[PDB]
Formats: sequence, structure tokens, C-alpha cells
Amino acid sequence: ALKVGFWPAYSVSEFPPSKINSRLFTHLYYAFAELNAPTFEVRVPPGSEKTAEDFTPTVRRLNPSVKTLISIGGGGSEVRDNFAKLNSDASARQRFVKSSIALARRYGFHGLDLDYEYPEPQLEMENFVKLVSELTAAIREEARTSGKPRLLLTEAVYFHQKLFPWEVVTEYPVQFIAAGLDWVNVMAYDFHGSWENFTGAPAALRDSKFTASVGIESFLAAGMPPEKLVLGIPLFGRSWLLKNNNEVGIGAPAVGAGPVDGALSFSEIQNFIRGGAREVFDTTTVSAYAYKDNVWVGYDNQQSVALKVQYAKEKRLGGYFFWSVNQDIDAILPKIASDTWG
Ligand SMILES: CC(=O)N[C@@H]1[C@@H](O)[C@H](O[C@@H]2O[C@H](CO)[C@@H](O[C@@H]3O[C@H](CO)[C@@H](O)[C@H](O)[C@H]3NC(C)=O)[C@H](O)[C@H]2NC(C)=O)[C@@H](CO)O[C@H]1O
Ligand SMILES: CC(=O)N[C@@H]1[C@@H](O)[C@H](O[C@@H]2O[C@H](CO)[C@@H](O)[C@H](O)[C@H]2NC(C)=O)[C@@H](CO)O[C@H]1O
Repeated sequence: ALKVGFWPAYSVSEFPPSKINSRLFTHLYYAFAELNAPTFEVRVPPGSEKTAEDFTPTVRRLNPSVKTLISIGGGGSEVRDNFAKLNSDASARQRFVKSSIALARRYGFHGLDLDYEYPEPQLEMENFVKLVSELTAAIREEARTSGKPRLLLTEAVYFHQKLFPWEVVTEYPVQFIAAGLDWVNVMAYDFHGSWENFTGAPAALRDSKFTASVGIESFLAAGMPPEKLVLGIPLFGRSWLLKNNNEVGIGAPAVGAGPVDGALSFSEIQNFIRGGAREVFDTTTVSAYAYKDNVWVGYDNQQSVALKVQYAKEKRLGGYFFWSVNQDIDAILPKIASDTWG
């Protein structure tokens, strides 16, 4: 039963690792180490070496059984560009593989994660396959030479097995992934947001083609062992500005991004509700939304998280993950999730 949380280094001043309730997790990720083109000597951003080193001893103090991984990359164009450059260059791949393994050992992490959004089109998937195959082999070799248990290896994946479901250019090779990786973190969110002129459920479990269940179904149908899938749950919501204050449900017309630039942490959503916003549970999508005046936000709440976690158990999945733990400062949703699986 994998109970996974991502801690982003950007949040250190407001949410240091000491604030994570590690009792509610089995694995905690440090996000992110950088690719460091053109040498591809993978590293944490210079200046954050102390934070990276202290992360694992700190989180283990509250739950010694908890393990940690360091995630390399992240969302966004710069990371994607760097992976694409890296994966086409055999010498660069070698430097990346060696330095990433060294990095995990240097800071006392138990594993590595790759966050590459996304290995498409076909050429990019083919070259990513080369990188990951080489990384798997080197991880096994390092275990042999050091005598230590092999580093864990995971990666972030799109919600769906096909890239992309409306126009397939490539797809995740599930047998390859199951053999080389301990699990994948399924990013079952960002289905809807301010890029649309209507409100919607950003992480709908079901409904539409853009749902967590449809995505999970696609990986399983391709042949992914269910235990290799870890269901992502966001600790943030997507927000809109409403066109009309009297149209406040799902599918209401919108005029752009709400605060803050279209995303609001769960903790800020709790503040929003305490400040007069009305919370609504949407049973159709298994999600929540809240609104006040011209601001509308869709997110996961106590009820929808319990339902999603039970869904993951019903579907025989490896577990669940939260992005990102700094966004639920009181750990309300990680608590519900942990209690639900137990
Ligand atoms: C596994 C996963 O969920 N991956 C993707 C997420 O990483 C991504 O969340 C966003 O991550 C970036 C990088 O950590 C965040 O950007 C940072 O934001 C802070 C605060 O605003 C700012 O100080 C930093 O400068 C900025 N760093 C960078 C490198 O841009 C961003 O806040 C995260 N967004 C949310 C909503 O949590 C999500 C969403 O884009 O996508 C996942 O696929
Ligand atoms: C061809 C087309 O219109 N495709 C739409 C997708 O762009 C859209 O995907 C979403 O795009 C957002 C803006 O780039 C991203 O923030 C978000 O991650 C992404 N979500 C997914 C699941 O791919 C989808 C979903 O709204 O709709 C398609 O119609």
C-alpha cells in the first residue's frame, strides 16, 4: 500500500520538510533535481544542497519507516527540452545515468523519479526508452557493487496510456515500464481549468473522456500490472472567474483564471470557504467546488479523496500520491486517504 507525497523545494520558507506529517506516508519525494544541460551532471539547484541533504533525516524523525525518492525534471517546457536533447545523445545519457545514481546516494535517498512531460512524439518515446533501460541496468549494477538494496525507480505518467487519447502519436510501453520501474505516478488531474471558458471538475474520477478512471482503465487494458499504478490526487484546485455571479455550478460560463493564476492550494481553498465561499460536492464527477462572488474553484475535498482512495483499492492499484504536500498544511486530505486505505 503505497502512500506517496511530493514536497517541492520552492516551498521551503513557508513549508519546510519538518512540517510534513510523514506518519501519513510510505514514500516522500523531493521535487526537483535539475538535468543541468549540457553536461547532464544531475544536481539539486546550487544553493539548495543543505535542504536536499537534510530532507530524508528530517522526514524520517516522525516516521522512521518512511522512504524517500528524489525526482528529476518537472513539468514545463525547459525540462521537456532538456530531456529531448539528453535522450538523443548516448554520451549524455551515460553522464545522466551515472550522476543521477550518485545524487540519490549522496543525499541519502532510497530512489529516483523521472518527471518528463512528455515523451512524445514517437522519436522522443524511443529515446526515452533508451535512457530508462540504461538507468534500470545501472541501478542494478550499483546494487551489486555497493551491496545495498537497489534504488527505487519511478516516473510520472500522463493520466492516459496514450499520448494523446484524441490524437495518438505514441503511448507508454507498459511491459517495458513494469519490468524497469517499481511503479508509475499517474497524474490524474488538470483535466479542466482556466484554458476553458466553462467551469469543470479538474480531477474528475468519472463522468467525458478526461477522467481518472478512464485513464487508469487505459493503463490496465494495455497490460500494466495494477500494483504498478499509483493514483495521483491534487492538493490544489483549478480556479476561474465567473461570467455571471448567479451561474455558479459545473459548466458555468467563465472569463479567465481565478486566483492565483488559475490554481489555489487546498489550504487556501479552506480559507476561501471560511471567508464565505459555498462548498458543493459533485457526485457526478466525484469532486468538489466552491464559489463566492465571481470566483469559482474545483478541487478534491475530504469526501472525494476518500472515494478516490477507495476506488484505487477497488481497482487493485499500488496506492495513491499527492501533489503537493505543502498545499495542505494541516494534512487534512493525506489523513483521510491514509485512514481510507487502512
Ligand atoms: C508530478 C507532478 O504533479 N508534476 C507536475 C507538477 O510539477 C506541476 O506543479 C507545479 O510545479 C511547479 C514546479 O515545482 C511549480 O512552479 C513553482 O511555483 C512556485 C510557487 O508559485 C514558484 O515559486 C516557483 O518559481 C515555480 N517553479 C518553477 C520551476 O516554475 C507550480 O507551482 C506547480 N503547480 C501547482 C498547481 O502545484 C503540475 C501543475 O503544473 O503539473 C504536474 O504535471
Ligand atoms: C486538441 C485539444 O483541444 N486538446 C485539449 C487539451 O489541450 C486539454 O489538455 C489540457 O491542456 C491544458 C493547457 O495546455 C493543460 O494545462 C492540461 O494539463 C491538459 N490536460 C490534459 C488532460 O491533457 C484537454 C483537457 O482539458 O482537452 C482537450 O480537448
